[PDB]
Amino acid sequence: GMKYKAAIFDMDGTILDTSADLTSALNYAFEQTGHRHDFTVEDIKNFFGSGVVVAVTRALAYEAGSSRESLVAFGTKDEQIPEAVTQTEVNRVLEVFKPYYADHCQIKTGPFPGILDLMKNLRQKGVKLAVVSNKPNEAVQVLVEELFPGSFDFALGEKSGIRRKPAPDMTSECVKVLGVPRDKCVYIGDSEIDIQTARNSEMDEIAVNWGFRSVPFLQKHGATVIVDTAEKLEEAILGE
Ligand SMILES: [Cl-]
Ligand code: NA
Repeated sequence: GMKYKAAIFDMDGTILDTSADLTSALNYAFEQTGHRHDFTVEDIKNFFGSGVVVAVTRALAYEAGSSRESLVAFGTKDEQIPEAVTQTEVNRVLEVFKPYYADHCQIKTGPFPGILDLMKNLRQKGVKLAVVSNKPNEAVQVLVEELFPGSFDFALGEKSGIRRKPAPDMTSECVKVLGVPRDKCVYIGDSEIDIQTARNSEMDEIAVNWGFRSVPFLQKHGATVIVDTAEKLEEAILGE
């Protein structure tokens, strides 16, 4: 048999090392709109995961003095968004950030060590491969085409009018195309949103430690299999 006939990957922090380009683009957008613009890569790892609206909302709150802890619940029913932060301002920053990022998403960005080999090896073992990401779709499509041509059976990022992860909708779009039962799918990602997306899609999940959340964070948030190399991730997907 096969443990999993389909492996569905998040992009940021999982298959692509994106934090530098995200940082540069966020700081550009902030500067262009009159805000502080000295965010670090570590800041960006706390902002992204839940889509660009939540990411900019988090970044604006952080500029306003919010703790890193407080940012986690942004995008959830328990969010405590400071009165300093408005969606109107979020949208004004995004107007610069989205196109800038799209045009600058492949400067420092590449695959993590081992990932190209992983994809080759999994396809050789007959596993279907997909990307489902909260990165805007336009940037997802460019990156897959340039860095992973012919690798994926399906690739989708966030689009207006379709719910972001951890709603099941985007992964259900993937499941439909791949034609694999959910019990033969595994979702692979670096955050709590990936943990939730898997559960909401009635499939198993593997967490990676080379992305935007720490191991103690992932454990706190319900990760059960956590791997720290691409080889170990291959073994997890194959059940070896
Ligand atoms: Cl995101
Ligand atoms: Na991610």
